[PDB]
Amino acid sequence: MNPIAVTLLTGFLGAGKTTLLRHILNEQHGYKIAVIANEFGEVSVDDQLIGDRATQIKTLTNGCIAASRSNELEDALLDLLDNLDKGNIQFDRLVIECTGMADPGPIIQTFFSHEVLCQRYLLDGVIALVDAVHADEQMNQFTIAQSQVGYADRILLTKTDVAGEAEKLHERLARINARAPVYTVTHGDIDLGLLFNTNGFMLEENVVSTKPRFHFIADKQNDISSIVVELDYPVDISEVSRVMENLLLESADKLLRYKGMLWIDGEPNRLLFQGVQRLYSADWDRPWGDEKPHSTMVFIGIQLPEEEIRAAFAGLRK
Amino acid sequence: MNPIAVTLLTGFLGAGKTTLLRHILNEQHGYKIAVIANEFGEVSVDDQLIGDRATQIKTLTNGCIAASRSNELEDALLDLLDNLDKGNIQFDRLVIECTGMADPGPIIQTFFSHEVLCQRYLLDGVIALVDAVHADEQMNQFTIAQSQVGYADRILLTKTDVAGEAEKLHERLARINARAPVYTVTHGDIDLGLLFNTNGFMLEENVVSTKPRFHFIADKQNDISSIVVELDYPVDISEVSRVMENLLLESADKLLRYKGMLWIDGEPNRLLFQGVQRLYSADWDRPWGDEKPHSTMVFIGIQLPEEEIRAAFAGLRK
Ligand SMILES: [Zn+2]
Ligand SMILES: [Zn+2]
Ligand SMILES: [Zn+2]
Repeated sequence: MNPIAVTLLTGFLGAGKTTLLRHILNEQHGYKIAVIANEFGEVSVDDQLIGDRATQIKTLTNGCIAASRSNELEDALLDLLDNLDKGNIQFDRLVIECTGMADPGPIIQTFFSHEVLCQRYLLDGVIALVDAVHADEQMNQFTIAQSQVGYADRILLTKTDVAGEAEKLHERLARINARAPVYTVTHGDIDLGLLFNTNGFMLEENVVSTKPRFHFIADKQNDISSIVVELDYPVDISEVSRVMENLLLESADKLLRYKGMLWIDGEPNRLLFQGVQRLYSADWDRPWGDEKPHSTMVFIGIQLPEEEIRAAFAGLRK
Repeated sequence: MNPIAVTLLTGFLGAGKTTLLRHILNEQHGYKIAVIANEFGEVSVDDQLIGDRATQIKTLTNGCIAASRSNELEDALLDLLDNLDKGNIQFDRLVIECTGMADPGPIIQTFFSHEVLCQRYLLDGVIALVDAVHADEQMNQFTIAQSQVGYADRILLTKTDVAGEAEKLHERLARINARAPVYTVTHGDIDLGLLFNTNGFMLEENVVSTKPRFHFIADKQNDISSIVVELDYPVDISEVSRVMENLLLESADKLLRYKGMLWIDGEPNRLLFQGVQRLYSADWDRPWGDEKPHSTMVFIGIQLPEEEIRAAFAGLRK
């Protein structure tokens, strides 16, 4: 068995998504993709079936699959599995549209809700589409516009050609999400392949992509931000375990995503961790070797108590 | 078998919730309540067990139960049932904390996710705690503050003694949520009884509590609002079914809650419906009798296309 790679496509509504979704559903791009979305529009349908849980599953002419969703995403996920195993449909990538006002959080959690889903589906990454022209206005008005960026493993920034100076926006995206690289497509369309193989849900040693700079006045502009913590000292495995558990429990409803690499006292291998809201996990990785040991952590969330968080880790110092 | 009454406690953080949560877990109030929350604080624990799904379940001195939760709410819900049926714990009410930045949406959906949950648990209502002093600022800054109010079946407005004439606030809450009655909590503690027995998730014929008035300028202050639709004409059951389905599909990520009573052409009984986001249901109810037939519907959501919605129902006119 090979796990189905799941991509979440998020961002505020725009014509850019439509062009991308149209390409997936219509062209002969060679990908075997199942798409879950609210509306599909004018698409060439080969066949159509209804799952045991009432999921409307259409097989398209290009070989891809278009599946509707109800309020329970589990039902679509399970109906897709049933019909895959029955040989009714064939796919190895799942793309879920969660644009507009959708919160990527509950969608991610669905994939960890049941053992069958944990085994048969494997989250690839969260892709955030960002319109350079309207992003600032959208993020100022709606918290969720920032949250979608905060959940992202990869940010696709479009329309910078017409928006003008993109850097002010580039800096804001980095303050919100210090994890995710920002891809700025100036000429041409978004390549479909840029949605895939982000490795966003694997343990990483390089948890920060855009190293934070010093801009105190503008750093407190967003409600969702990244806290980057760097330690040049090792910590006790029992102690840091307590700190994390207290931290995560304290800001449970505030935390979107968080990842880290830890220098553990007396241990020659890196300790990596990652989490989404309440769900977190950790494991050992590459040995330090000749590389200088250190800890790097990034916490992305809303109204996080940065002061307390930094103090908590500071107290781990002997 | 008799379903456990479930109360969702939401609203922005404060000492009011804290006192309320402290009161539930500590005082001898005569209620048999299980509480799911992130933090419980210092509470006198009688006994403690770990569920099969790793849920930490504590029995308190006042007879109440304190249960922890992970990222998967189902785990706690199922573990509570297991230990209830085994005779390890006893309760007939469940209170779930979803205050702060928490979204009541995914929590509500959990209770419809599986048959066992649908049969053993019965969602009674969503209670929104509102701080009269800080509510305006919070709702201006955070969409989720408005959303929590929009999901409510009952609104508890506290601290009006120090806020003063919170009449302006009354109107704003009513604009956001035309469904939910507002109770002004007098100086001091929120009484436990105010959380219970709303019957918020049953089909209702009296869907609107605060019948909307004309405040054209103020009606544009909020991102979440209620659309109240009144029809003095019967509609075709197939046609209004089409209108609703298109409406729901168009604003799927925007709709928080909606309820209605419908006058159906040729049918002597009221048709009642209710929904939360994508999940909706309808059934026939009390005959019209000598009472004048009419339709009343309320739609609560963010950036709803009121114009299109009203046009859609207008088009159902013969
Ligand atoms: Zn489930
Ligand atoms: Zn009033
Ligand atoms: Zn008084």
